[PDB]
Amino acid sequence: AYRICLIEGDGIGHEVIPAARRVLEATGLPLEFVEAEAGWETFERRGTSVPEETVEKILSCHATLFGAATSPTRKVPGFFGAIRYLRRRLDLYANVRPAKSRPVPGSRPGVDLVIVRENTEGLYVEQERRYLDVAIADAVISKKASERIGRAALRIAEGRPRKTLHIAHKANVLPLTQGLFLDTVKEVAKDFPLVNVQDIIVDNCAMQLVMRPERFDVIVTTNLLGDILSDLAAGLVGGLGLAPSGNIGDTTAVFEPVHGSAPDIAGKGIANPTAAILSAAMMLDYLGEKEAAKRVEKAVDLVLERGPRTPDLGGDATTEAFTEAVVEALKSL
Amino acid sequence: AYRICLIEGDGIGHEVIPAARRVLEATGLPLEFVEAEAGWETFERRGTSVPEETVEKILSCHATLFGAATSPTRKVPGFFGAIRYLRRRLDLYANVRPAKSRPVPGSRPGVDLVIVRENTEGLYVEQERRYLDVAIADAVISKKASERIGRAALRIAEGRPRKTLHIAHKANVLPLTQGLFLDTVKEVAKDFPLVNVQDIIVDNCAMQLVMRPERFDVIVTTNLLGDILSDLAAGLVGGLGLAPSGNIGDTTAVFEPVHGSAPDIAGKGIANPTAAILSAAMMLDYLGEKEAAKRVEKAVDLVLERGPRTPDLGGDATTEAFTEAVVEALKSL
Amino acid sequence: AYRICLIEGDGIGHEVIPAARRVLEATGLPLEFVEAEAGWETFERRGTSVPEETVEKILSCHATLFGAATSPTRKVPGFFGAIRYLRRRLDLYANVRPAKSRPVPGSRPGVDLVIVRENTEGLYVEQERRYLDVAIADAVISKKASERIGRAALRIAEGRPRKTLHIAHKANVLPLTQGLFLDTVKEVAKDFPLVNVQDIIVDNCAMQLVMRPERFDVIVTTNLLGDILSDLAAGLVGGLGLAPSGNIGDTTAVFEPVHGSAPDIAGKGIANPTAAILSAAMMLDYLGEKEAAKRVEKAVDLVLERGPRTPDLGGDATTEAFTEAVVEALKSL
Amino acid sequence: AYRICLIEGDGIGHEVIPAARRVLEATGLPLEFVEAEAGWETFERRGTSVPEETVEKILSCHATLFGAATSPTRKVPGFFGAIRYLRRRLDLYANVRPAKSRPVPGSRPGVDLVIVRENTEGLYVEQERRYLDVAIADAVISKKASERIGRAALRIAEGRPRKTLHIAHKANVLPLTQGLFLDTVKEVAKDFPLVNVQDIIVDNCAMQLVMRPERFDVIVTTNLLGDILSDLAAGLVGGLGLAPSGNIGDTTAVFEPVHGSAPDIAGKGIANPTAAILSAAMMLDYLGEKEAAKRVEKAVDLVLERGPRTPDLGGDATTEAFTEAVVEALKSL
Ligand SMILES: NC(=O)C1=CN([C@@H]2O[C@H](COP(=O)(O)OP(=O)(O)OC[C@H]3O[C@@H](n4cnc5c(N)ncnc54)[C@H](O)[C@@H]3O)[C@@H](O)[C@H]2O)C=CC1
Ligand SMILES: NC(=O)C1=CN([C@@H]2O[C@H](COP(=O)(O)OP(=O)(O)OC[C@H]3O[C@@H](n4cnc5c(N)ncnc54)[C@H](O)[C@@H]3O)[C@@H](O)[C@H]2O)C=CC1
Ligand SMILES: NC(=O)C1=CN([C@@H]2O[C@H](COP(=O)(O)OP(=O)(O)OC[C@H]3O[C@@H](n4cnc5c(N)ncnc54)[C@H](O)[C@@H]3O)[C@@H](O)[C@H]2O)C=CC1
Ligand SMILES: NC(=O)C1=CN([C@@H]2O[C@H](COP(=O)(O)OP(=O)(O)OC[C@H]3O[C@@H](n4cnc5c(N)ncnc54)[C@H](O)[C@@H]3O)[C@@H](O)[C@H]2O)C=CC1
Ligand SMILES: O=C(O)CC[C@H](C(=O)O)[C@@H](O)C(=O)O
Ligand SMILES: O=C(O)CC[C@H](C(=O)O)[C@@H](O)C(=O)O
Ligand SMILES: O=C(O)CC[C@H](C(=O)O)[C@@H](O)C(=O)O
Ligand SMILES: O=C(O)CC[C@H](C(=O)O)[C@@H](O)C(=O)O
Ligand SMILES: [Mg+2]
Ligand SMILES: [Mg+2]
Ligand SMILES: [Mg+2]
Ligand SMILES: [Mg+2]
Repeated sequence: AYRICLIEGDGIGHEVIPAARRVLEATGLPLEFVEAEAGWETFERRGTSVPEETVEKILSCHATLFGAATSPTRKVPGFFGAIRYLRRRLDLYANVRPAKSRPVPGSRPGVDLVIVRENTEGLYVEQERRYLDVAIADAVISKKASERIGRAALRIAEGRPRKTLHIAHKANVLPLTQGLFLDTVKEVAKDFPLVNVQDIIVDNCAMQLVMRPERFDVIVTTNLLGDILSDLAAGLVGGLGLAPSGNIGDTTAVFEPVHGSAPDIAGKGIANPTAAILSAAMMLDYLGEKEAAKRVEKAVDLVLERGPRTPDLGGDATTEAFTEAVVEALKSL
Repeated sequence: AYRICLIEGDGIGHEVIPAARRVLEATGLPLEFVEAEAGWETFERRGTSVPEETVEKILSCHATLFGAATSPTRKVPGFFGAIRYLRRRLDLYANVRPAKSRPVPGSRPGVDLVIVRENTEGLYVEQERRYLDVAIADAVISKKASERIGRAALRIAEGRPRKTLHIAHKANVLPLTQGLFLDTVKEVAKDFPLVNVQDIIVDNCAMQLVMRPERFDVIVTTNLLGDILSDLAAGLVGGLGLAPSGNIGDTTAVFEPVHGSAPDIAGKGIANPTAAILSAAMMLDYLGEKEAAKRVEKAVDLVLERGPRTPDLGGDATTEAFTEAVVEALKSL
Repeated sequence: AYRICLIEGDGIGHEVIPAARRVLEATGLPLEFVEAEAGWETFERRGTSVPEETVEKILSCHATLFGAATSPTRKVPGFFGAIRYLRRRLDLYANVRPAKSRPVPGSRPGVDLVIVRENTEGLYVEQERRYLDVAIADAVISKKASERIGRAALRIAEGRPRKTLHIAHKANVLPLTQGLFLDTVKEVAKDFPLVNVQDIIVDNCAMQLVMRPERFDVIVTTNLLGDILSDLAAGLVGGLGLAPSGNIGDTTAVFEPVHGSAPDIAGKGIANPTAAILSAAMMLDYLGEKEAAKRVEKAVDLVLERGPRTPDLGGDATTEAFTEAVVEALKSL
Repeated sequence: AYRICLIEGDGIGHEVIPAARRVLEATGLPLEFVEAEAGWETFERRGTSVPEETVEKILSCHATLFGAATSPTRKVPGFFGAIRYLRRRLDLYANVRPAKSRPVPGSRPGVDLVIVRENTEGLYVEQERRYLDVAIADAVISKKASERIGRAALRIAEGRPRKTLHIAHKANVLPLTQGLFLDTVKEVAKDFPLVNVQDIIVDNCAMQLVMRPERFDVIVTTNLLGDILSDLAAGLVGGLGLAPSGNIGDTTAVFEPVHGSAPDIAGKGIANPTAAILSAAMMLDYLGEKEAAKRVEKAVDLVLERGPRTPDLGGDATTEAFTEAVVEALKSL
């Protein structure tokens, strides 16, 4: 009996997480769902964006599936970003973000890469100050975190057909912070002689992803850089409607779509639940249910190929209609 | 005569700047070219990447055309990155990077945008420190610098028919630094009632550029963010072989390709000089020779459409063969 | 009636503030006393060391007299230093700390000086971070805060007999922070030709205060530096049982002893209320009741000279006895 | 023989170092002296305050005896403070600074204490930035540097009869940096069960040193704090004419007076050489010549007690005259 923590969050979180649940239910696997709260709406009702109860429930489960949470673009007393809080507190240091071609009109063919983003430090240390009309933020790179994110990315590349790892960085401008990251990952690469390791300055990396994403296997990079490159890559293979992720540490994992709360479409009945469902597939993989994971992915691909499709894929289908198509496709496998 | 400082830098700078010089010569304008040096090779021979003499030559000229300079990915005592030193020393606070559909196979149609990149602070303040195994860099945002770059971007938007500015930022995670930037630009936008000002989180902006770049007019953002978005954008419209830029302060400007020294192709006689040539067109415009600037851009589009083409555009033309085609087309206008 | 906010705080604040109230009551002046709460005991009772109510009460009065408050030597959730919060929030930028010989055995004669301590920034911005086993704190000096503290100290020096100002600093090891302080105070000094302005390195300053404190008139210095030198100075003239201060901003002021909550003697009935009483005298001066202030100070001197004395001055009097003697001396003037 | 490196520095270093040499010569020990230069004049001649040649000489001798060097109160391109450079580069992490009563007019009796100051980090890390009119310095405290200085002070306390260590700190205002210091020294104290370990807030500590310095045995503290407290303590026992020090690392040591170059009396041949001579005595102790140290100390005390005396001690003797008397007293012992 797998205990799964389900956390909806804000906006389209309320729409795509129940969809993912319905698909998980249709695997037949023994699953016990445990509901918990985080995000802006939780801050409004409980006074904190992440109640202690929610941490307890996550830790009491085998894995968690998170939708999304909205963040203000300014200081709000008592408010801190929910998922970012969870990432640092549970030490979910590896953010694993695959980008794969799928059979939809908006997708470049031939793409199969994974972005591995350091998920605890960098600018995301969030240590900012304002003095008169000058604001300063720490960007922090530690050897320790670089070793762990590097090792994580190397394992992933070693486990993949092409065994190629690109280190994306700005060491040329930031040789102490970005340089420590670069050199540390190259150092741990010595324990992975099967992996071919390359480095790429991050702006070039972004131009290469646009022009020839097929060249990449695994990309490892730092926190903010990974945030950016992973939305870019999603754009290459059909958009945020489809892009999954895992926030993975040593003892737990929180699986979530790369996308946010999407307030421009929350309440319209049309959000694409594919990203949340494929995040659930990654979750099944992490739990040791590789077969069920593949079946979920297969089901999604069948529907993506032959319809119905949500508006972000050029269709006119509701979230409900798309989810049901995926459930029936899965039942037939 | 207009005095134009020429600086080749490293790698393909030695190839594309002479090419650009030859195209300027064919405009028929009176130009006195003042050669100066900078970069990695300059540091090896002189002990500094930017001699004082070079600075004096730049200030003695109406404008400067700069190739590109190599930087290492590690601290090298006495070495500072050349273009970055110039940017800060000469206070070239606005980095203007147009991205525009061109008639070549690698190019999306319908793209016409300008990225206005704050060119002075953010992470490029270069105040890094290392303490045992933790490294820390300052990311600095000031009201003053944000006012100036916001005004520059608003002026450019006001001058363009679609009257739209997007502010790309990450203020949801960095509300003091990125938030100050966001708010200050919004404030100064009050003097520009004709401009439609929108804000967008930088990861989402990167996805939007990949999926629907036609929706953008002008984009303003901070230093590292604009570095990344502008190589992204170069990929949309044929690549770094074509992308021009201007580093523009209140009293001077240094025009240069977005691209670097490209050591993988340096010396092979095949680099695309279009980026340098179009940067010279931006320079001609800055100086008040708008007609000549249009004639240069037209010559370039003629050659891009009908060939010959360099290998980055799928042809087999040399840098000089391409340049000769542009000079010939220029003279026929 | 003058409204006077009374805040006891922790430890011996409970003992010396009621004593100072009694001496104020014996001046004959029209005084309405308004009680408010701050400190550690307030944090335990109310969940914050400075309730908003306390801030309002302070602002609704002509002046405030504060005892002292205990601070932990570690992070305690929800707790912040009370007096430091009030200094920053109410912008009480000048901490005026006089050191004057008194007729008691513990005291050097011929001493009459004022330490003017910047009360807002330096190390006291309290912006600390911990990354693995490395901890960093900001030490901030701004031109503006240095201008205000410089002017405050030059005005005070201008109005005293010797018209001499010493700027105590460590510009020698910290040229950007301490140097800015040093240079800025020297620059505002140009508007005060009446004052002889000298500078002195702070360690040397500490040695000179030990060996010839009689040489000093006014000393101006930064937050932490002035904290240290002011305790040193108190020790020269009878100790902390005698040393008064004012936290003075542009629109209000909080008077308080230099001393803290003295937990080693809280509840022993023997704490010297002279410091609190002299602070009340300073308060009277700020309010424009100079003759009342001189009477209070005279009554204090009479009792110090004749006895009875508290144990910190070698005597055996209770706080109560000492207080009654000052009340009696005051009424006989 | 012992190889002893001698560096004069600037100002009165040119007077007190030759004096100390003279007294060393008169001990009758095999000593080769090796001259070397550093400081501000040295910066003016050779372009650096510390030539590599000087570091090399230091590292080639058994110990170094340093004079004092001048430093400005503003940035000077190319200049770094000499002793501070040597402290960091040679990792001379413990600055041992004894304060003992001597038989002279300006001396409190019954003082015998040692200040052990962390000599490597804190505010001396030399990482300042200036952004518009705001300057910021790093104040850094590491667990490692704290363990190290802690253990040095604990060993010294264990070796003394009163077995008491005070930790002077400001962890009430800076709980992360100063707190880390406090807590770490307490941790390492568990290996020294014989030592009584107390903590004291540095301002209170300064007042206690003024009023009852006889209560202190060993005092450990951070870099800037120790600087101030050690000049304070020199005042107690006759002044900077007498106060000696050692900068002790694991593999080398630089002994030097607490005092600076003393530009107010440099050139007049009146500087008190006792501090330098007592620093040479500390150096003899360090080299294993414990008995010669005790003789040098006894010689100094005889001359301080019986005369002649320099002006700082209320006499009229020259540096040479005083020196010759010390040599004559040493020779008769
Ligand atoms: N893990 C989390 O808690 C995350 C939270 N956010 C937050 O979400 C809020 C809004 O962020 P945005 O910049 O507007 O980015 P977003 O990722 O929420 O949406 C960006 C664009 O993509 C479209 N989109 C996203 N998911 C879609 C879907 N499933 N189906 C169809 N269209 C989809 C949206 O309609 C929107 O136009 C912000 O507060 C942001 O911080 C963003 C990402 C992750
Ligand atoms: N303004 C400057 O001084 C700049 C300097 N750099 C420096 O340049 C060096 C190389 O950096 P990279 O990451 O390799 O970026 P890059 O811009 O030099 O090249 C990246 C890729 O684009 C290709 N490319 C660039 N320009 C081309 C052209 N004109 N024609 C055909 N192909 C072209 C190159 O062959 C390479 O594969 C580094 O040391 C970097 O720090 C990078 C950008 C600007
Ligand atoms: N304005 C404020 O809120 C202040 C608060 N504090 C806090 O006070 C607490 C205790 O600090 P300490 O380092 O022990 O310094 P302290 O100033 O409270 O006491 C230092 C020594 O001076 C003696 N002393 C102080 N005032 C005296 C008096 N009025 N009559 C007789 N003896 C007196 C004390 O008995 C003690 O031995 C700390 O948490 C500190 O943060 C300290 C100073 C000011
Ligand atoms: N180890 C080193 O290299 C040190 C260098 N300095 C530098 O030394 C320079 C002087 O700075 P100050 O603040 O004046 O400190 P200082 O230590 O040179 O002198 C302070 C006062 O003590 C007197 N004094 C010091 N040593 C004496 C002696 N041996 N005999 C008689 N009187 C003595 C001086 O005349 C002066 O009035 C500055 O440039 C400072 O940066 C200061 C201390 C140590
Ligand atoms: O809103 C937030 O606090 C986090 C947004 C979050 C991020 O990593 O920056 C989101 O953009 C993501 O990519 O997971
Ligand atoms: O190599 C360097 O020092 C500067 C790189 C430079 C940058 O702005 O980051 C380059 O990527 C550019 O776009 O100008
Ligand atoms: O306990 C605190 O938060 C501050 C104590 C306070 C200080 O200014 O450091 C105290 O020593 C003082 O001198 O007012
Ligand atoms: O002026 C300098 O560069 C060093 C001063 C030096 C210090 O340690 O702060 C001096 O005051 C000392 O006590 O060693
Ligand atoms: Mg993102
Ligand atoms: Mg770039
Ligand atoms: Mg104090
Ligand atoms: Mg000193």
